Amino acid sequence: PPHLLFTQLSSQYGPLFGLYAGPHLTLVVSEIGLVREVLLQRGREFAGRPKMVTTDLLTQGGKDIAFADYSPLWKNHRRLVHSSFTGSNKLQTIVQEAADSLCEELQACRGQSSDLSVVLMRAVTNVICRLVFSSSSDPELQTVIQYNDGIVQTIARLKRLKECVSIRDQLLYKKLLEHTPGEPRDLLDALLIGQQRGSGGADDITEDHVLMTAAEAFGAGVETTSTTLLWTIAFLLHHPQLQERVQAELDECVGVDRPPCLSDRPHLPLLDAVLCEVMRIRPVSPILIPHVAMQDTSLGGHSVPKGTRVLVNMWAIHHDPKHWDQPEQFNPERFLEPSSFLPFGAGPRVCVGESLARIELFLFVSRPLQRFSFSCPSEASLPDLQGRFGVVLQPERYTVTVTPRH
Ligand code: HEM
Ligand SMILES: C[C@]12CC[C@H](O)CC1=CC[C@@H]1[C@@H]2CC[C@]2(C)C(c3cccnc3)=CC[C@@H]12
Ligand SMILES: [Hg+2]
Ligand SMILES: [Hg+2]
Ligand SMILES: [Hg+2]
Repeated sequence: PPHLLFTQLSSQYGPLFGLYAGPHLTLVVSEIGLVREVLLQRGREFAGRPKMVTTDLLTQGGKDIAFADYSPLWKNHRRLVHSSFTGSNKLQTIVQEAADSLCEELQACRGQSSDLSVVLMRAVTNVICRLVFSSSSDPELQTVIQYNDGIVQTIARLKRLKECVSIRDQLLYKKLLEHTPGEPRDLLDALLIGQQRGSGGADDITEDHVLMTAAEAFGAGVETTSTTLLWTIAFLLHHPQLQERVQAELDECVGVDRPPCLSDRPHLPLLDAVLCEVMRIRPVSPILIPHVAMQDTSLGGHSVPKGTRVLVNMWAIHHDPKHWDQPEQFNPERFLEPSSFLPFGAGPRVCVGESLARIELFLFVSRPLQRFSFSCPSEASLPDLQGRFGVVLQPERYTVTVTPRH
């Protein structure tokens, strides 16, 4: 796989490669210094994204955030979303009530070598359809899960894809249509408020961008977080001792009861370190979304023509033995104290869900670990740590035994 291939080649040929496709050049960047040039130092010049056709379909031809070109239209559009992610004092609430749902379904499978994934998909999807449309067991969804899995699978291996996006677009359009500038209840509310306001176009966002942003916040919110929960628990199975310590940390500073609040984070540094280790050892995107050069620029000491694509090899920088000790190995300790670590990227294209992901990961990893304990079953393996990329780096299915405290 690309991220392993260019990681291996970096030791002996440079940390910087070039590939040619048509008449457009692609640089691969696999050294911390050079990625900070791309993402920080000269962040703005590399802030373009490419116009593929699969992404077009996904986002109605660059009407989202992640696959849209940097532009005044994009900067105001991002501002709106950012504001918005920020209150959400909210959740907490939203998260904790889904964590209770999740957590109360897990005990219903006590001593069951369940296969936790359907359960986590439903949990995170609740948090998200909720935080975006205030939507809610059930369901139409299968439908959501059904259309999400259809899109992911189509891309994993169209034709089949359009129809799947079309399902999502109509469904979302209905909730967009149905959707108080004082006290917003939804991320979609916030987006319509800001769209309302702007006299733009030309530069203010059409509402389509709302539909697309709402559609993207799903994809991103569910697929990144699901995976990070699946990875987290996978690792805590190969390392039971560490599972105990985090539980011991949780015991000592939160009760055996108090739903861990967001105000407990400074007091729970080993847990935060575990989330940061999970982020490090399995990048959700071992290669970022291509950054495109918005003008003639440079990198290393070399001119980079405008239109050049730049793949950031985040696996390489997070596994670089020059900046990490035994990066293959799993130590949240390596973060125990208070160069190369950018789990959400950096600069103008940094993750927009970073605030949310930190908060959302904390609140129901603390809680599953507060009420439950996760073990490799007797007649199963340990989970396979290699994992598979598309559309994020996720682990293969694994089976896990849950048992509560008492
Ligand atoms: C859970 C762990 C997550 C990690 C580690 C992560 C990491 C990243 C990274 C590395 C980037 C790209 C940086 C770049 O291209 O320059 C990114 C982009 C993005 N992430 Fe995340 N992300 C996570 C979760 C989420 C969530 C939950 C959302 C929900 C909305 C989200 C939305 C986005 C979006 C919209 C972008 C595109 C940013 C842009 O083009 O400016 N991410 N993320
Ligand atoms: C393809 C998918 C997931 C499947 C959806 O059906 C369509 C979709 C829309 C936006 C994509 C998302 C997966 C993760 C993506 C690719 C990304 C992301 C990836 C990792 C971390 N943060 C953000 C932001 C846009 C996100
Ligand atoms: Hg489908
Ligand atoms: Hg505490
Ligand atoms: Hg096992």
